[PDB]
Amino acid sequence: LREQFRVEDKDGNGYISAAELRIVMTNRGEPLTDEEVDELHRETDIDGDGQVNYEEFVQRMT
Ligand SMILES: O=[N+]([O-])c1ccc2[nH]nnc2c1
Ligand SMILES: [Ca+2]
Ligand SMILES: [Ca+2]
Repeated sequence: LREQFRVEDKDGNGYISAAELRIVMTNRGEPLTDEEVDELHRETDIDGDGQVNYEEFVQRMT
C-alpha cells in the first residue's frame, strides 16, 4: 500500500493528483478513458479537495 502510493505520487507531495492517476492508468494500459479515470479519482477523493491523500487511497484499495 505505502509502496503503491509512492509509485503513483510521482512528485512526492503526499497526494495523488488526477494528472498523476491518468499517468498511472496509461502506463499500465487500463481500458479507461482519461475522463473515466478522472471520475475514479473524484470518487476516491472523499473530502473533495482535488487530491487523493493516503487515507483516501487506502479506503479505495480496501
Ligand atoms: O486515486 N484513485 O482514485 C485510485 C483508484 C484506483 C487505483 N488503482 N490503483 N491505484 C489507484 C488509485
Ligand atoms: Ca503527487
Ligand atoms: Ca482529498
